[PDB]
Amino acid sequence: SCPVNWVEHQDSCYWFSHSGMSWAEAEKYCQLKNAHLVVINSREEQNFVQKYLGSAYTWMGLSDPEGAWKWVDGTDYATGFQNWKPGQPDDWEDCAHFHPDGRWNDDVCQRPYHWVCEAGL
Ligand SMILES: [Ca+2]
Repeated sequence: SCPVNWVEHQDSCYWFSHSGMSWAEAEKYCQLKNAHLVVINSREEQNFVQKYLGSAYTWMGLSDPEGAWKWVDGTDYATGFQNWKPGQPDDWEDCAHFHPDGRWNDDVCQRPYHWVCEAGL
């Protein structure tokens, strides 16, 4: 089972913020909750996470520190699930966020966007 205010799907617990923070501060917040910024491993996981998104741009655990996209937990990016908006990312420090429709885009990591934490059960 998951902590109160988190939602369960398969082997993960998810928490959706109601306020915004820079990408790195969001990652620190999730780490302190024994979690990480969400890593989208599959279409099924994408579909679950996206229905809880609000209208705010929302960080995921994907960033481009040295001209290579990397998931925060070391999940392989190039062979992994991707759900970019068409033509995106077009400017690749850069961090990935969800649009309200669940598709991904990039912006600078300082923006105070909402975020999602993901933890084990
Ligand atoms: Ca995941």
